Formats: sequence, structure tokens, C-alpha cells
Amino acid sequence: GLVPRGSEGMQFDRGYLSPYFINKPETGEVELESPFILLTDKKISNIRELLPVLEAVAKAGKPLLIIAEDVEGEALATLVVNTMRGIVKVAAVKAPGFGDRRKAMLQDIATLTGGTVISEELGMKLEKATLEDLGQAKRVVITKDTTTIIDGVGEEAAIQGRVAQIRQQIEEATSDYDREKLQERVAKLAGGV
Repeated sequence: GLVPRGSEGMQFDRGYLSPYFINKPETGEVELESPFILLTDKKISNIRELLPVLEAVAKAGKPLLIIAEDVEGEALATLVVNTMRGIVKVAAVKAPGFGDRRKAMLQDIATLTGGTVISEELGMKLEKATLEDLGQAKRVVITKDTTTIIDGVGEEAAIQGRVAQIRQQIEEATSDYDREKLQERVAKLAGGV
């Protein structure tokens, strides 16, 4: 069935990893304007991993959205202290889904935002991630339980090619569940443009 509106944004069901990211107290939300986006399937537990990116982000004077497997312990605490002091405007959320769908969805967001996934399996380090590796968007809105990426800045043909790929898989799918979950992804990418 038809969708009445257009680009509401790519949304996934993962909210803020700490209440201290909230910068819209009356709504209980996080709103980042023109944010850089860090994408990774790695679990961030240490702060040594995020320093290089945070310093770079801080030097550029731009907000940052961290999408990781999880951001915890000392790492989360250092993001909270730096965001509270106004050194960096950061927010961290978990990567959507699990298993293989999480990695595919991380790639969907990379392609939409023109970012590069810092993958565990490839041997990529957060430490060497640069500003070119980070995706970008007009706005990011994070609630208690959802994240919305509005207007990713990725290449249209690249975004188009990603959707063609998912359509290709849908044709080869053996289940309505598989086709439906694949259909989700297309709809998420469509909202992000």
C-alpha cells in the first residue's frame, strides 16, 4: 500500500545508551544537527578506541552519533563526561538487529550516510577511523527506544544500488518472513533519502 508522506528518515528500534545524551529535556530526546556518524559492529568497552575519532570530531566542531554493537563501561562513561562538559556533542546507540542482519543493516546505514563500517572481522580498528569513514546526515533524532536518521548524505546511485541488491535477494527469498524483513530494509533506506 502507498505511503502518504516521504522522507521521515531511516528508523530502527535502538534508543540512547545513556540519559545524559538527552539534549531535549521536555521531550526526553536527543536531536543532533548535521551529525557525523560512527558505524561499527564492535563492542566499545575502552576509551582508548574512541579517542582519535572524538579528538577529530571535537576539532571539526560537529556532533557525533555512535552506532556500535554496544558502548559500555569506561567508554560510555568518557562519552558522558565529555558530552556533559560540552567538549563533544555525542550520542551512542546499539546497531539494529543481530547476527547477519545487523551487519547488513550497518552497511545499509553506511551506504545511506556515505560512511564506512569499522568491522571486527576485517581487523579494522576504531583507533584509525578517520572523518572520511564517518557517515553524515541532516539530523538524527534519538528517543528512549528508537533512532531516526534524516537525510543521509550518501551517493544516490550507491543508495539505489543498495536497494537493487535487496530487491535481488527478495526475488531469491524462500519465505514471506525473509521477503518481509528484506522489504523492511528497503523501506528504511527509502526513508533516509
